[PDB]
Amino acid sequence: MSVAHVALPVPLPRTFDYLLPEKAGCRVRVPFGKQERIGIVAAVLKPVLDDEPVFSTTVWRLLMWAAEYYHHPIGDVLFHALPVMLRQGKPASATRLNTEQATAVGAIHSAADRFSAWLLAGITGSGKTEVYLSVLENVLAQGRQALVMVPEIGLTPQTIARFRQRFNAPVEVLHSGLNDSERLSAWLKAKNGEAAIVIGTRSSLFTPFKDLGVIVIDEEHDSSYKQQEGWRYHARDLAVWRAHSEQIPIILGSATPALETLHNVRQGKYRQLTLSQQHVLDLKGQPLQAGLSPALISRMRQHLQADNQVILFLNRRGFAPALLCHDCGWIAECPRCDSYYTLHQAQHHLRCHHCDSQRPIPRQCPSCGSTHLVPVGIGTEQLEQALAPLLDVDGALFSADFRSAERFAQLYTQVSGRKQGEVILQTHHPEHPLLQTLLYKGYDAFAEQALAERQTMQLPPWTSHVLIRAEDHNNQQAPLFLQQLRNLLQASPLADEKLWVLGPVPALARWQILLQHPSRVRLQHIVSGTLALINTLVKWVLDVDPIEG
Ligand SMILES: [Zn+2]
Ligand SMILES: [Zn+2]
Repeated sequence: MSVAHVALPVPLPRTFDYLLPEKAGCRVRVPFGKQERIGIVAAVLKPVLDDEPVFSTTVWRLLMWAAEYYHHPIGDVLFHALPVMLRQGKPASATRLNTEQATAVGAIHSAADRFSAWLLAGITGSGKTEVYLSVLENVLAQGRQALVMVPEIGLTPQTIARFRQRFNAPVEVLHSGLNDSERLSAWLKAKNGEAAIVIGTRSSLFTPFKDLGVIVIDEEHDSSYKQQEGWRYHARDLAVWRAHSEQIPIILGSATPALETLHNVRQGKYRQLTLSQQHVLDLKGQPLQAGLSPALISRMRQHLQADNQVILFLNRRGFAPALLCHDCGWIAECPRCDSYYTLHQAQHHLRCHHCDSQRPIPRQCPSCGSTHLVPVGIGTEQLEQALAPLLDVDGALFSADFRSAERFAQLYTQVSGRKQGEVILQTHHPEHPLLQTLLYKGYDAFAEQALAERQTMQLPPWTSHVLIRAEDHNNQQAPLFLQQLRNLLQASPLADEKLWVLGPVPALARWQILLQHPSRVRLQHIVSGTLALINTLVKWVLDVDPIEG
């Protein structure tokens, strides 16, 4: 007896069986209903494209783990990983260094014959790039390949040509401007060991290699590494996973490492290799124009009449604001959980998101009585409408998103080194502890303090998180769905009173629930069991280790 468990590109978390008349990871053409479909054999009844498995051993292992960790259909996951042409069932064929810099290269090179996750931490253009290129030389010397990941926007032809000139070997670049013939042919070149280096973005993570020797991720902290639609994987984590299974080094490069990364360094997980005028304006009691203080505008014009350009920064868009007093600096805090109230002016109430408390919007401040209470964290209201006739550190410090401070610290540290340049911050709380750490001690000091505060609040990366989203035209009832799913999560063996669930709370826009637990592995099992059984079902998607925004 022999029968093949085949995975199909469908949103259902299961394998379909078929018969074998006279291996796993090969593509097959199978009947599916009355039509025909391409599938991939997950393991070995109507009967049934490849000679050899289309995924390498370690890439196959990686995808199998990832599907189960992100709780996404094995079918999608596998077909998402393939070149478009292979999805459709077509054939698999196509007719200088200083002291610090040197030390880094050496350190990595001395452990290059096994797994080792290095954080290359250095201020902007201290030449982290130079380390990448030298480490790659040593790996390419040995005749092993390399994967270089950049953010989506980081594949500039300047960067590309600088690589191409450095290496007398073939470099294969997966930019978004390639067609399907080209993408496939490049995928083959990597698989066959013709391509010494592969440079791409997030999806370049799944490209196969004859002998992969090292992985480089530049701008490790960047958002583009987290896929926001469909299969919500994080390319950085999976790269580190892939490096672990293949037993090769990985280099994570950032001038402003994510706190996740720094935590991993403080613990044994990663090892750090390191490389070596502002005005703070108090908005309190000021007359503002378009949220701008006189002192800023005074400084703006003196830069505009000198014929220079002026950049203003705001807090993305659609994010729900907080409420504070423009005169006295009181902020709307939830009295039960010490957390900032999110303002819902459109529904005429104040709402907590860490717990779920309602409260009316007061038209006067309860701490000093001022009528001047303002919303903070708005720049989608066309600042140009107020600027043509003629920021928001608060938005980052008093957000309902617990990550906002970290995002700001990264921005500020980036733009602090981008003549004599002038940086101006506007805030209602110039003397905020965390802000002060950032401004006077630097990013890593901010991070160390921010990270200890995350432990206090039991937030990531001290805990793991899992979001579950629901969208229903009804606006109501869909939250009942999540309430059903909430209770189904309660009793599942593994509550340990540590599992902490936020009951259905409206998104920062759409409903969702949040799951929290110190153990990553325990929270994966809890989701695995409670998801196994479900019935009704209303949109609904599953986001492990979410970036929220
Ligand atoms: Zn609360
Ligand atoms: Zn007040």
